[PDB]
Amino acid sequence: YFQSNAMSIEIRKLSIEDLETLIEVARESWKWTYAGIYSEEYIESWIREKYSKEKLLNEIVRSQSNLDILFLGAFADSTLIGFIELKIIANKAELLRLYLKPEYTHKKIGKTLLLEAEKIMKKKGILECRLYVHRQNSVGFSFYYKNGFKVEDTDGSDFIMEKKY
Repeated sequence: YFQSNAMSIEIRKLSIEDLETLIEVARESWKWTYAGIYSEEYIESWIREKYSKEKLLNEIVRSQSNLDILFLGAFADSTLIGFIELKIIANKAELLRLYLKPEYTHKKIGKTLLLEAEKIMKKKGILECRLYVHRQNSVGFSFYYKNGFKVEDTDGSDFIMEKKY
């Protein structure tokens, strides 16, 4: 059935009360996206600047205010286990990050997050979504093509991938 020791798995917008759990979960979304690339030293540092309380708060508020960010969390019985964050400029979107904790890495949850993210974007009118994926990240790359994105270019170390609606 699920193996995630929880009677419900759900997706909703992050609220300002999710802040501290989100910081922990964002900090790992990063050590995994780059565990095979940056040094221990550099990783421990870069998280400070990007996942500060103020920047994550800025992003949750902006998502909550229906402005330039969409920030959904995936929760197992009240526990945050993943998220997806997108920037919305005009009618385009950029998928900035998508993450599930290893213990809950079932492609149906990641797909649920991405799926609810598109339902919200249809209604807002976003017609196009881009994303960046490091070349070694084969799990992401695979997940992405299976859900509709194609390679548009390379940015040195990353595939720029795209999907129109």
